[PDB]
Amino acid sequence: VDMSKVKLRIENIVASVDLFAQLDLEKVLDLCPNSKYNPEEFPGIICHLDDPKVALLIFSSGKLVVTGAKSVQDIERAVAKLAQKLKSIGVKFKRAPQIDVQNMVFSGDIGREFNLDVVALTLPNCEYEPEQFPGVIYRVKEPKSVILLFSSGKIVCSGAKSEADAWEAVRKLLRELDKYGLL
Amino acid sequence: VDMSKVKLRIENIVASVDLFAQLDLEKVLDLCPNSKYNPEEFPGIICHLDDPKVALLIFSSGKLVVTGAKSVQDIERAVAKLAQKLKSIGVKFKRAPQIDVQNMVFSGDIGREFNLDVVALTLPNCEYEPEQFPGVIYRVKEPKSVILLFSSGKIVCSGAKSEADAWEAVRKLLRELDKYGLL
Repeated sequence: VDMSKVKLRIENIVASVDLFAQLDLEKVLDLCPNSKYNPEEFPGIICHLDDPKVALLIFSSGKLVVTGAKSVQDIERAVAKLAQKLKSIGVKFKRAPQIDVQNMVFSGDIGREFNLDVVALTLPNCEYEPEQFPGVIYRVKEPKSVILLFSSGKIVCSGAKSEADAWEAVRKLLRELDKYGLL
Repeated sequence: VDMSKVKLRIENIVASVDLFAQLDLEKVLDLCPNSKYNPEEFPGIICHLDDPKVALLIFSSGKLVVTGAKSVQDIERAVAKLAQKLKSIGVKFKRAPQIDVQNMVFSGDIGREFNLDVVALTLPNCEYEPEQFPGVIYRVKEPKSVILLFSSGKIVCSGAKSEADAWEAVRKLLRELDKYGLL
């Protein structure tokens, strides 16, 4: 495999956060501009931070989800800025926030165009039903991740909680494509 | 609303073709510049034409699948190219080849980054399972198409069989995003 043209760029990081502090979403709403709380729509509230541009799915449990983050820094700055705002309304947290990367999505380009039908016909563990979903879905077992391969050669890797794992996932795909004379 | 920043480019056109003449794939194989033929796994010959660079999945029924085409011209030429090759091996064709565009995949960009978690919580009907598949799936009923939206704003429209329908699909996606204040 010629990794030289393979690019992978973090597109998004979603982190599961635990503030360890039950929250009164009705109050939390105050901290979130234009945020609305409709429990019959979504049990939490979508808190939009402008800096970093992130949206937090804040739950009453104090557990939240940092979404729309481009970096681990966004997540950190977000959880912090949030907890700041929370104390600014009287929240005292039982513990330190348990921040965990839930998922990372990397968009990429493996370097070359592919005939998805051929890849799908050739490649053993891949899914391909273009009408229903564009691209060839390649699910990696280790690490658990999924690569969406497009005929353009652009790929989108998700499921991985680290860039290294994403890269390995991409490496495994290329390896598999290679193994099946698809590169 | 604003289609000025929406870029859509054909990525693939797949056509179903019925040469209406039974093909002896054993003989057909020599017609292919390159072919993958493993009858045991896949019944059709994976016929790689250099020009157009397209792969025809040639079945003995005379039905083909033109894959990896980026234009209707490619499709047309590949089918005529195969047809002529088949003629050169005594394949006579009673009927006119029936070529039907089965799918077009357009890659694109709607010119706005998105928070798919929010989009997904917000859009009335889209699919979003990032650990299972990257991007948000937005299915259009009319025209029946599927747009996969990425946080980058990059989209991949599939299912349409017309570029106009793809654009209209993308338009519907946008009109929807707009309706939900996601634009």
